[PDB]
Amino acid sequence: RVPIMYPIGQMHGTYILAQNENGLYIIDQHAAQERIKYEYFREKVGEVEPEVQEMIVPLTFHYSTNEALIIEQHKQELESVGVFLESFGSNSYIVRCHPAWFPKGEEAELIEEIIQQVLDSKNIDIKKLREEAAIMMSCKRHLRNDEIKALLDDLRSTSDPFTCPHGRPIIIHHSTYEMEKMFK
Amino acid sequence: MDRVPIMYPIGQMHGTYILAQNENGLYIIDQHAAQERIKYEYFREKVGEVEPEVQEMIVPLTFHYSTNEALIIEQHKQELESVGVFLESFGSNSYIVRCHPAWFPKGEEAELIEEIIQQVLDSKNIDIKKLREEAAIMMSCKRHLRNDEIKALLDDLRSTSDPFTCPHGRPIIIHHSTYEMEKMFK
Ligand SMILES: [Zn+2]
Ligand SMILES: [Zn+2]
Ligand SMILES: [Zn+2]
Ligand SMILES: [Zn+2]
Repeated sequence: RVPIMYPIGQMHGTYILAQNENGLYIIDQHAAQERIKYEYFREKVGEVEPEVQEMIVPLTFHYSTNEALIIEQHKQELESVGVFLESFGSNSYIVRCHPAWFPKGEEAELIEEIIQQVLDSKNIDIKKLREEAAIMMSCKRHLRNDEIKALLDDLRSTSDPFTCPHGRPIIIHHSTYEMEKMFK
Repeated sequence: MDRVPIMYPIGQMHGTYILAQNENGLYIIDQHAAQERIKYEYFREKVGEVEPEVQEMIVPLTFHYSTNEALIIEQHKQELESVGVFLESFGSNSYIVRCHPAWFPKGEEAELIEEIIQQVLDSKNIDIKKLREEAAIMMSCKRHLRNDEIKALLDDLRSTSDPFTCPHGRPIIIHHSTYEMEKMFK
């Protein structure tokens, strides 16, 4: 957590500069937006029955006898993250629909990316898959002052305003104390 | 040394720090330390000048001393001369100050003149070079800035001999290069 951050400005269209009583905050815009998107998708994937949307271009996949074994093992886990596989023929599946909240235009690559995660873990439970899926979903010109403000406000009210879902810094903070030291 | 490239303002915080940037990255600036450096070189130039525009005072200043101080003060009457302190002796060990350089920090013209004098009285035996410096420093130390003010400050800091360090040895500028920032955010 962190108190209200007041915008100073932005630079190179990459970083936001802000301040409050605790000192100075340098904020990576992109990282901040991953974190904010994550808090959203992590909730969405936790829903038992999400609004569903029928695709326009349905997808097909095909797997080795072994990959299909793993996929049948993880039916419930895959469906719980929004991947609705229907097997037609041998080791082949169609995807006919998905949650309405999947990131538009990247459903195809998301579904295949999630399915690939399961094939790699070989044995994975729902909680871990939900985390992984939401991380994947989260990473699917200069900002206006109103845009900087919404961003600082949204970031502040997430679970971890300091670190992106991939574990990288969102915020470099120079405290009042640290700046006093820096300069004396 | 390498001359810092032009800096562009982002903003300020707490009436204490200036935020700036250019292609090279981010600059965090102690605005007071910056103002010191600027003013220091300005006054260090003036006090090194040969003939300054002098300004008479409405009410001259009076200074009384002992047989020691009046002794020292009368020895350095060319060193306090160039430093801007003009002591006219009328009685025994007694001086009046009619005038002083027009570029003397207003309001505290007297406060300063005494400090320059004090410095002399303290070091006891002190040469031109040291006094000259000490005087410049005293004049430079003698609210939230807008981006226009911030800009003017950045340009002036650039033109100095040492934009990174104040006359007291403390850092003026903390620089994060674009590469170093990318490293910090991995
Ligand atoms: Zn990303
Ligand atoms: Zn990330
Ligand atoms: Zn000062
Ligand atoms: Zn200083």
